Amino acid sequence: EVETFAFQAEIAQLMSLIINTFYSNKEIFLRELISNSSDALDKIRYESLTDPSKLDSGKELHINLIPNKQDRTLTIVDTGIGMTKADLINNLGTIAKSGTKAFMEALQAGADISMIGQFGVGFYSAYLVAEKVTVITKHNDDEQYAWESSAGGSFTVRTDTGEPMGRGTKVILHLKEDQTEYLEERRIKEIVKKHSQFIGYPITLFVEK
Ligand SMILES: NC(=S)Nc1ccc(F)c(Cl)c1
Repeated sequence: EVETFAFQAEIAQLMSLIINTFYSNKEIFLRELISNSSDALDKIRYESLTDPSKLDSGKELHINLIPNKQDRTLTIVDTGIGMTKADLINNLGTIAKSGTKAFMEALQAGADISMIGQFGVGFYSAYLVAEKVTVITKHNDDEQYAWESSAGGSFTVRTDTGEPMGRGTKVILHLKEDQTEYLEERRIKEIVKKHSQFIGYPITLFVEK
């Protein structure tokens, strides 16, 4: 049972700008997604200080990057706090409503796309390299959910029937045909070292077989 929702007007406007604007420095998408994973890990880590049972769904706090050349997908897995259904449908879109508006004003005052993280809406930079984004997420207080969008102004949410993750968020980037360089091992390593060297959680790059 799949529910279809319309993006908020400002968010849909940002996604169209991110997809249609000529901008060559696309690698920053990884910095933003990794930074988002780091925030989610900070959150579950801080909650576990006063409530250790919040880690019963998984003690390890890490970030995995999983390129897949046959499916042309790049997956970023974190064991962070995860997202509830209300987050996927309401709360995150409400918070991003104002950050998108501010980011758009700045883009006309001289700012460029690489500053998107300063407005809390870095997640949508995924559409620099992806034609479709799938998010599998599990929060301690909710069921496992699957969020998906190919832009166009709508997204879908459904309960995920696949493999249980215990706790965290899986971001699956279905890459555009011309962005397969982000599936190469030495390219991902160069980007992580350049932009995410100081992330305070272990980042593991799965090599393919
Ligand atoms: N940084 C932001 S606004 N992230 C975000 C918003 C809505 C979503 F459904 C997902 Cl998966 C992520």
